[PDB]
Amino acid sequence: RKPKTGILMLNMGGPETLGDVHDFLLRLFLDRDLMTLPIQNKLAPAIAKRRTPKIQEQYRRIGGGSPIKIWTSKQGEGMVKLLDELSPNTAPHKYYIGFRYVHPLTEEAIEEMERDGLERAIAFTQYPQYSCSTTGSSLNAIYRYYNQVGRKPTMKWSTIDRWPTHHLLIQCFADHILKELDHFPLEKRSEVVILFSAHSLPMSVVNRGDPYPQEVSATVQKVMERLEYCNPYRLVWQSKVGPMPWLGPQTDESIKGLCERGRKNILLVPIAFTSDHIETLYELDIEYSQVLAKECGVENIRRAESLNGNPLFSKALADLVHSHIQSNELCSKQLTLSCPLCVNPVCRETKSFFTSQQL
Amino acid sequence: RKPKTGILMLNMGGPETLGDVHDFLLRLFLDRDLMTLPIQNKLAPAIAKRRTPKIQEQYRRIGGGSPIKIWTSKQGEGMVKLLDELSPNTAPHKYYIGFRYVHPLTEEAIEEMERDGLERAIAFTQYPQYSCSTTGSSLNAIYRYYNQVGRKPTMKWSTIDRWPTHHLLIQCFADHILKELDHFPLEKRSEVVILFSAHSLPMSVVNRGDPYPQEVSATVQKVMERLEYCNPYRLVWQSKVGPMPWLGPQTDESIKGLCERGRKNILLVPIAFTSDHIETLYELDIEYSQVLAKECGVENIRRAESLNGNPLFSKALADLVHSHIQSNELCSKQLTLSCPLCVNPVCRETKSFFTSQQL
Ligand code: HEM
Ligand code: HEM
Ligand SMILES: C[C@H](CCC(=O)O)[C@H]1CC[C@H]2[C@@H]3[C@H](O)C[C@@H]4C[C@H](O)CC[C@]4(C)[C@H]3C[C@H](O)[C@]12C
Ligand SMILES: C[C@H](CCC(=O)O)[C@H]1CC[C@H]2[C@@H]3[C@H](O)C[C@@H]4C[C@H](O)CC[C@]4(C)[C@H]3C[C@H](O)[C@]12C
Ligand SMILES: C[C@H](CCC(=O)O)[C@H]1CC[C@H]2[C@@H]3[C@H](O)C[C@@H]4C[C@H](O)CC[C@]4(C)[C@H]3C[C@H](O)[C@]12C
Ligand SMILES: C[C@H](CCC(=O)O)[C@H]1CC[C@H]2[C@@H]3[C@H](O)C[C@@H]4C[C@H](O)CC[C@]4(C)[C@H]3C[C@H](O)[C@]12C
Ligand code: FES
Ligand code: FES
Repeated sequence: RKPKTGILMLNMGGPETLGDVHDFLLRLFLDRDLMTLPIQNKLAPAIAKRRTPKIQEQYRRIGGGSPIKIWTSKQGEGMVKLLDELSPNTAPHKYYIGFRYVHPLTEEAIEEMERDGLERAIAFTQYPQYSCSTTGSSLNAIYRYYNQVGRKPTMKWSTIDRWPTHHLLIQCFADHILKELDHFPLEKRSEVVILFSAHSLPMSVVNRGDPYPQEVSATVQKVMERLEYCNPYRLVWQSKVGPMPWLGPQTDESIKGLCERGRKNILLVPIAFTSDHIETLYELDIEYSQVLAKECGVENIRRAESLNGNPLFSKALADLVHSHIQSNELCSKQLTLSCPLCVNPVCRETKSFFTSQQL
Repeated sequence: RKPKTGILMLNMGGPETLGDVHDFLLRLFLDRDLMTLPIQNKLAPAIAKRRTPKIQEQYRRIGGGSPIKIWTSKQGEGMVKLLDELSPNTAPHKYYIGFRYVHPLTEEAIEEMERDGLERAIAFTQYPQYSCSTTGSSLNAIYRYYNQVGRKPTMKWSTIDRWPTHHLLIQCFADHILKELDHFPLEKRSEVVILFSAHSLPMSVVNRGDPYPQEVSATVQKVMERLEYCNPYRLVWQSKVGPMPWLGPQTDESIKGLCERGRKNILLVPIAFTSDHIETLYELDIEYSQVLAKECGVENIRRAESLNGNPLFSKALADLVHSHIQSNELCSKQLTLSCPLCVNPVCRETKSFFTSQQL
């Protein structure tokens, strides 16, 4: 009987096939909510065509592309089935995928949401921890959309802008870690170092007051608390790109460092991006890993699987949307506060957009 | 009857009067566990001699010195009181103050503990969040003492090396925040920005894998959690000393940035050091205060009071020692893992010292 409440699942998206790498990078380097460059409209196209090969090669190393679209759709379907039974008064619920750099683009999703004449629209970020470069950018695109077209929303908007410590999210992480620990030799289970690895941020972003580092750190603590501190751990940062300073310890140097110090069993945990993505140097480069073994004698380096399709995850997503609906919140209290050194005038416009929504 | 169980309260200490500033700084710049300098025994004395004036001036700005000794004794007394009732089997309990850079020095306390013929010693750090530069140095001192004294412990040791999320520590923080929120105008109370301010670390220490940032971030989340996210917040880092890069955002830069962006009511929270200490630029310099208020219109900048003498705090300390005793742990799981890029050979020796303890 026609969709009443829409759930816009926000994420950066990812190249479906190596053939999509170029336009993925193009939009990424063009995103001013993510980064600002001189003559950006001219430089973005250049940087894209340039790194495309290097990035296609990395995706080939992981299967030939990103499975984010499929995974997100599967979780989206599962979330809906639960919501339709959990919240009959807001049903039927329908999910929309809003990727930032690839189709379905955020704008394309909003446009479709408007045409379906939904009553309520929920901007639901798929990043548990908040960064102005990920969730912030996705939220800004929504504000940018209506402002671009030059007209007001025909729907009631609200947002779930962060959920770093949602109990079911923490349970899923704990479950996957225990599962992977089972794959290490029984005699070494106790010695396994749990290395939580999240994507790093440039120090310039960290220093302007980005919320991300603190929230990822919160997720980590909740997870270890659930696991009753069964193993030692560290929160490290990966995939750092460029010569500029990024928040460390770097994941690669940390793995090597740990091996040089006798820790031969390591469990990497994707603590800040719920879908499979590009792995680290010691996981992909046979040369680097072999040397590490010859010199330090590394025994086991495993990675916990992504929350990809765990049914308990869809339940996590449905639980979040449900609670949100019951609370009547328009956004978290944290969104009402911009970075201390924020220099993007769109940010607060986006904030007002959500806090000023009807209902 | 004689002291059965001894509780060694570890901290860096602080100059009791302006006259004690020099040797405080001398012992600090000489600390290898906190700082590694070339020909350190040569440069330390010089640095101390040169910084004394500036540091004496800072302490004068806050009353003439540090109240850490008095406060730690009072808390220690209260802790012992509660312990003799809570843990009859390990009673009588006696607390010893072990400061790193001032009397009573860590070594003096150990030496006295030995003479008291205790049946069990507990190295209890007063820093709830672990850093190799704070708790690590104090623990390494215990190992360095027995090692340099060329003798073995006559007591069975164990350590409470961290407690970033202890439920009563969190309750004390929330109580002090609510209490301070009451000092702002009722109409503006919901507009107050809670700025958790912790002492920063050099980026070189952060990148080596220091545990501190993630643990401080955990304390913050637990506190806001208890406060049910009543106000927006940010975790910033203060007193970064020197020209080298330290973890930001800086407290001074954030306060200014915030004011320039409309946030006129700010509540500073001493989230990582439980005793009064040097305040920030906008709390001391009258000139910066004026400039800021003139071109930003700051309305209220308040600092929550240090957990200094809150009885619930003494209760927190006793609750910790009690659980620690019943758990029979020798140290936390986290202490068994060194920084992935640790280059201090003593660290690993200190670890073995505690994990190898009898019982
Ligand atoms: C302002 C901070 C950030 C900047 C400047 C940034 C930049 C970039 C760039 C340039 C790429 C393209 C890859 C390349 O060309 O080498 C990329 C990819 C990516 N970024 Fe970020 N990023 C930031 C923060 C984040 C955060 C917080 C996350 C976490 C969820 C993240 C997740 C990703 C993912 C998942 C990819 C796809 C690559 C992969 O699978 O590893 N990024 N980022
Ligand atoms: C490894 C990194 C650190 C370095 C290099 C460092 C260095 C210093 C120095 C040189 C001083 C003397 C004052 C000055 O010359 O400016 C000082 C004082 C002090 N430090 Fe640190 N420190 C570090 C980490 C920390 C941490 C993590 C804490 C947190 C508990 C801390 C708490 C203090 C306190 C409470 C004082 C007394 C002065 C004040 O109130 O600011 N320091 N530190
Ligand atoms: C000058 C600008 C930084 C401006 C600023 O910080 O205020 C920096 C950041 C991005 C840099 C560009 C990107 O790194 C992409 C290219 C990298 C090449 O090695 C040089 C040209 C190249 C096009 C760089 C030119 C210049 O160093 C840029 C444009
Ligand atoms: C890694 C990439 C260059 C890739 C390449 O040359 O092949 C460079 C070029 C543009 C750079 C970004 C832009 O200079 C804009 C930002 C500048 C800040 O000082 C750091 C973050 C910041 C977001 C930079 C991160 C990183 O250094 C980037 C993304
Ligand atoms: C060279 C050494 C760093 C060595 C290293 O990183 O391997 C650095 C760190 C501490 C520095 C010293 C400290 O900053 C104290 C002094 C600061 C003055 O501005 C220069 C001399 C001065 C004495 C510095 C000399 C030199 O730059 C030092 C000694
Ligand atoms: C803060 C102080 C300068 C104070 C002043 O000029 O008033 C400077 C001079 C010596 C510096 C220290 C020395 O350079 C030795 C270390 C160098 C590392 O890169 C950072 C930590 C490190 C321990 C430095 C901390 C801080 O930058 C110090 C202590
Ligand atoms: S960059 Fe964080 S609020 Fe604008
Ligand atoms: S410096 Fe952290 S364990 Fe040695």
